[PDB]
Formats: sequence, C-alpha cells, structure tokens
Amino acid sequence: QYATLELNNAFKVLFSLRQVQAAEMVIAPGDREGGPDNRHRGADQWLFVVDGAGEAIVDGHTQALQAGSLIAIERGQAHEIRNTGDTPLKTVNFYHPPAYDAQGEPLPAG
Amino acid sequence: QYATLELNNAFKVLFSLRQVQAAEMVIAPGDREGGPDNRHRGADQWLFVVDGAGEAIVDGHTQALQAGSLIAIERGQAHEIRNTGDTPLKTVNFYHPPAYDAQGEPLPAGE
Repeated sequence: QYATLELNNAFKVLFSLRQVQAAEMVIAPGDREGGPDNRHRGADQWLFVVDGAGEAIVDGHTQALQAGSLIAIERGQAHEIRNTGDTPLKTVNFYHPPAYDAQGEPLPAG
Repeated sequence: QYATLELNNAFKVLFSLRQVQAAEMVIAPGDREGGPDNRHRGADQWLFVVDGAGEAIVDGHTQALQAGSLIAIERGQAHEIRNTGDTPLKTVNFYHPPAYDAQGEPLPAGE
C-alpha cells in the first residue's frame, strides 16, 4: 500500500496492514489532539515528527517533541499531543492495533 | 519510549513496543537496502520518507518514493529500497513483528 502525505490535514487515516494503522496529523499552534485512551479501542500510538515542536503529555509527565522525534506511547494511557510552538506540528502516526475507522472516529472499546 | 532521530545512520534499530519495531535508515545515492524476506523472520515493513527520492522494488514491480511517501510492504515478499536520487534518502521504518536484533542483524526465521 502507498500514499504521498501532504501533511496538511488535521487528522487523516491513511490505510492499515495486519493490525497496524497509519494516520497523518497536523496540529496548529496552540492546539492539541488527544490520542487513544481507555474510553474507546485501546491502541499503542507511534508518533514521528516531520516538522514543528511540541510536547506529548502522558499519565502525569511530559516529553518534548522536535523535528525527528519518535515516541511510542503504550495503549491504556490517557494522553495528548500539543503544539507549543508557533509553526504547524506535522506528524505521521501508527496505531497498533488500529484505533480509528476511515473517517477518523475512534473504534469501539473491545 | 522516545528518541530523536538524527537521520545519519545507514541502519539503526531504535526500540520496540508490543511487536512493532522502529528503525532509522539512510540510503546513500546509488545504494540499496534489502528489507525482510522469507529467509529470516518474516515482517511487514512500513517506510516513511523524510528526505530524498527513490523507489521500492517489491517482487516484480516498483513504487516511486519522494519526501512524504509512506509505503507498507507485507511480510513474505522479497524487496529492496533503492536511492535513485543524488541526495541522501532518509527514512524511518516500522516492522511488524520485529525483524531485527538491537545491532541490526535479522532475527531468525520462526520468531
């Protein structure tokens, strides 16, 4: 499967393969986006930063994010990614197992 | 788990989490890298291009790669990634299940 990411979508589900799902996520300055938690289907989230700067908030601590950062957040944790810089935070994400339907809505728990 | 990729390693494994393994791979102009096949542990390979141009050769067909390209190559297929451009082909890769040990050598066939 193939796609050319334009990195201009707030959240766009790309495609899945054997229980791994890819998505494009661009966060505007001052914005933040959740992430899979325990409310819907649980999933690990792998996030790679193409550009911009920000932070990942998880369980009670933070991880700074910059161009080139790769973070793997294990399923079962409330978390969010926030753009703390002044330029778009462009990211590519991988969920294991898949966490969303094609429209970007979370899959149901269990 | 966290890491800041510098994108200057030919192949650096990284870390794994629940059967998914990440690796940095930078292919110099004119070079190629053969991903997991059926000789060692089988694994799907997800490759995202950060910089550069090239192509994925899977079986008997090709797929052009450019900055922003994301390709998912299913396990069990002989394939390679080649840099047909004149600048470094910088990529980040994800393998499911893990396909290499910490030093970058393929894991044996049959887990």
